[PDB]
Amino acid sequence: VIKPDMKIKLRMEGAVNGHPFAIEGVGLGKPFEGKQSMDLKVKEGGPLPFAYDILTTVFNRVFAKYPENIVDYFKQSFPEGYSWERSMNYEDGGICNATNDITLDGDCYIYEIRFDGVNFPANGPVMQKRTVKWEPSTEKLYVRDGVLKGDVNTALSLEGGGHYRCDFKTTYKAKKVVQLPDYHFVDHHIEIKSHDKDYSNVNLHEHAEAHSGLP
Amino acid sequence: VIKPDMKIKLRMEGAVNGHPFAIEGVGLGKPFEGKQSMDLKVKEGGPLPFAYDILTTVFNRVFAKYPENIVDYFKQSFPEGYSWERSMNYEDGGICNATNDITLDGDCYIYEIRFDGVNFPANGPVMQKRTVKWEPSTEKLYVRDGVLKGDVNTALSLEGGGHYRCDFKTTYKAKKVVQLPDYHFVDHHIEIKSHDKDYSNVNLHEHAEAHSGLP
Amino acid sequence: VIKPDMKIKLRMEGAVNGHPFAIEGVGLGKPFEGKQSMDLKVKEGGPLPFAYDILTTVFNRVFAKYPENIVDYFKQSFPEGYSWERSMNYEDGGICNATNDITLDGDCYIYEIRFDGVNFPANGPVMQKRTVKWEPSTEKLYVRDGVLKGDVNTALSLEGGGHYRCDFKTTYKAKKVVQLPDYHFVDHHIEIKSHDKDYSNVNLHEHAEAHSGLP
Amino acid sequence: VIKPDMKIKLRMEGAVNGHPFAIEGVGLGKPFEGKQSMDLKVKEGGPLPFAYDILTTVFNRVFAKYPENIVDYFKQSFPEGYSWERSMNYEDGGICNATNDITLDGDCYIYEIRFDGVNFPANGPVMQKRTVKWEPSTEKLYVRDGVLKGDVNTALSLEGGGHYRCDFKTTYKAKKVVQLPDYHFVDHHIEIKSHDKDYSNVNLHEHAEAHSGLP
Repeated sequence: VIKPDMKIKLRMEGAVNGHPFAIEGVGLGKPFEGKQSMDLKVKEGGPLPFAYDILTTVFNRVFAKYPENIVDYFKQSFPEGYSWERSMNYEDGGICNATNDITLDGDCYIYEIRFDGVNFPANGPVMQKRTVKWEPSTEKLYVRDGVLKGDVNTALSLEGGGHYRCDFKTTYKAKKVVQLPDYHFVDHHIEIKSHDKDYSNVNLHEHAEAHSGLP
Repeated sequence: VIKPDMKIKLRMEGAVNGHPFAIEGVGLGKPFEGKQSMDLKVKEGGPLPFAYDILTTVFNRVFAKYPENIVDYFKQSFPEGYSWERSMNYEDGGICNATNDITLDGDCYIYEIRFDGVNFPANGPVMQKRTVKWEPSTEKLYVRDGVLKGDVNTALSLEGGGHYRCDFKTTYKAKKVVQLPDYHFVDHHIEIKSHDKDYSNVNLHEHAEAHSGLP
Repeated sequence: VIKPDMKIKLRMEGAVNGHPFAIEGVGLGKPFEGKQSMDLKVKEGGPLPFAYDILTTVFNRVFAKYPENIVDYFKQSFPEGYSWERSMNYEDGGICNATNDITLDGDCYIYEIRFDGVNFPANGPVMQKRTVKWEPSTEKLYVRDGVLKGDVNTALSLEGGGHYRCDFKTTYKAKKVVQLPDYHFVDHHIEIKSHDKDYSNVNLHEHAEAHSGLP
Repeated sequence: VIKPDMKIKLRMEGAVNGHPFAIEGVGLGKPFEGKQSMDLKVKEGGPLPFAYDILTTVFNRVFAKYPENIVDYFKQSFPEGYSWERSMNYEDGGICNATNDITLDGDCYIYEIRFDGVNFPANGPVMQKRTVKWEPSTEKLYVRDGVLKGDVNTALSLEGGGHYRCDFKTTYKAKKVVQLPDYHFVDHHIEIKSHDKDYSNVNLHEHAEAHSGLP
C-alpha cells in the first residue's frame, strides 16, 4: 500500500489576518527514505502579503524514515489514510491553525488543507517577510487519549540575524485502528529550494527521519 | 451614522477539528446601552458535534456602553467599519482562530465571520458538550502599534461543576483613522437565552459596558 | 477576629536573575474597605537593579471589600490564616515565582515571602527600569479541585508609553477548612505613592473590592 | 582548565509550594564525553513531598560532547565559569524557577543552586509522585541579544503510561566574554539510576551530545 516512489496532490484554502488565499501543489517523495519534493502555485489571493515560510510546514509524516524498532503510525494508516490538526504558536502572538485530511488514490497522496493565521502584527517578520528559513528541527511524538500527538518547538532564522520562535502542537488521527508507537522523535529539515520573486511559484523540500534519542 | 436601534446580519463559515459548518444570524441591539440580541441558524454541518459556547463570543464591541470619558474606538470607525482577529486558547490545548469583517449597510451591521478550532480532544468538555455558559468577564483593552488590542481571560462553567478556562487575544483594526483610547476595560456578559435540542436555532444575548477600573 | 484597623509586618527574601536581595515592610489597612498602605525598606541587595514594580503585587487578599452575597474566603481563614503561591508570567519570558505565608499576631498580619524571578532580558523594561506603574486590574477567583484560584491578566505602563503584559496565577490555601466561594472577581489598583531615588524606601498602597461582574 | 575527568560539588536551596528544602551533592564526569554522575543527599525539608524528578535537570552543559564544527560556549567560558537561569513550565501550570552559579576550583565544578516551584496541584503527578523518568530530549541553543539561550520541551513518563509535558527556557551567561555558537542542538538523557525509598539518597546520571540536526 506504500510504494518506494509516491506522488502528492494538494490544495490549500486559507486566510492570514483576514486575507483569503489558495495554493495548489503537485509533488513526489519516497516515504521509506523520509524525503519529498513539491512545486506550489498560488491560485487565489496573490501576491501573498505574508512570509511564505509560515505555510511550508503545512505543505505528511508518511515522508519520514522510520527505523524497524519504532512503530510507524503513518504508514500503518494507509490505504485509508489519516488526518491531522495543528496549532502553530509564534512567540509574538501570531497563531496559525491548520488541518490536513490525507487520502490515497493509487500512488498519489491527496491533501485537503485549511490554514488560518491571525494576530500577526504589521511590524512583524511575517507581515514584513523578514524570514529566511526554518531551522532543522526535532519533533516529539507521544500517545495521548488513544491518538498520536506531535510537539515541536522550532524557530525561523531572520533577515538581520536572530531567530523567530514557534511552538507546534499536532494531533494525528488515523482513520482505522493502527498500532500506537512509543515515545519517539522525528528530525525534520524543510527548505524552500527555489521560488519566483513574489512566491507564486515555490519549490519546497523536506527530509525527515525517526529516532529514539541519544543512543 | 449611528442610532440607538441597529440591526445585525452575519454569516459564519468555519470548522472544528477539520469538521466544517456554517451558521447565519439576524439580530438587533442598542449600541449606546451595550445590549444586543440575535437569532442564529445552522445551515451546513448540522447537527454541530461541538459545544456551541465556543462560537457565541465570535457572534462586535460597538455594542458596549462607553462613557464619555473613554474614547470609543468602535463607534468612531463607522460607517466604514472595522475588522477584528482573535485567538482563543483553551487550557486543554484547544485553539480557535476567528476573524470578523464588520461593515455598515444603513442601520444594519454586516459580519463576515471565519472560525477555525483545532486540537479539541475527544474526551474534552467541548467535544463532549459539557459546557454550560460563559462566565461574566472583564476585557482589558490597550493600544499597540497604532491598533487597539483586546485581552480577556475567562472560563466556561462545566456540567458537573468547575470551570474550563480560555484566553482571548483580539486585535481591533479600524478601517479609517480614528482616535486611540487609553488603557480601559469592558465588562461582558454573554448568554444563550434559548436553543433547541441540537442547537440548530440559538437566541443569543450580550451585555457590555466600558469602564476605567477601580476609581 | 479581624478588626477594622489592622497592621502589617513582612519580610521578603528573594532573587531576580540569580542576584539575591531582601526587603522588610510595615503597614496598615482596613480589611472591610479593601484598602492598605505600607512602607518598605531594602535590607539586602540594594540598590535594586530591577524594576521595583515587579515586587509590589507580592507585598493579602484579606484587604478586599467583600459584598454580603460573595463568600469571603480570606477573612474567614483567620485567626488561623492562609498561604498563597503565584506565578507571574511576563510576555517577554520573564517569570517571577512568589509565596506568602500569612499569620496573625493579635492585630498584625505577618508575611513570610519568597520571590524568585528569572530570564529577565538585559534590554527589557524590567532590567532597564522603564516601568511606570501597574494598571488597574480585575482578578477572577474560582475553585478548582477544592482550592481557591486567582487569575488576573494585567500590564505595566512603560515610560515612553506602552504596556508590558503579565499573567498572574495564584493559588490560595487556607490553613483550616473554610467555605469556598462561587466564581467572582476582585478589582485591584496598586500604586507606589512615594519612593526615593534607588527605591530603598517605598510607600505602597492598594485598593481592592470584590464583585460579581455585569451588572 | 578542562581535564578528561572533573569532579562536581553542589548545594541546592529551594522550596516547592512554599515548603523549603536543601540538597547537596558530589559527583564526577567527563566533559568531552557529555556524561556525568553524582550522588545527592537531602539535608533539609526531608522527606520530600514532591516528585524528585522535577529537580534532576537542575542538578551543567559543560558535560556535553561538542563536535569541532560547533562552538563550545560552556567549555570556552572556563576557568571564569558561567551562570544559568531557567523556567520549567509544566503543562498543568506547575512552574519551577531555578538558577545555578557555576565556578571552578582546580578540577571541581561548584554549583550554587536556587530552586522554586509553585502551583503544583495536590492531585497532580508531582505532588502524588506518579512520575517515572524524564524522556530523552533534544535541546535547541540559539543566540538572542548577545546571550546564549536554550529551549527544550520534554515530558516525564508517568506511572501506568502517559506523559507530563514541560517547557524549559534557559538563559546561559558566561561571566567572561566568549564566542557565541550558531543555532545547534544538544541531545539529553537523564536517569535516576538508584535511590532509597524517600529519595534521601539519589545517584543521578546524564548523557549529552551536541549536533546540528538533519543536514
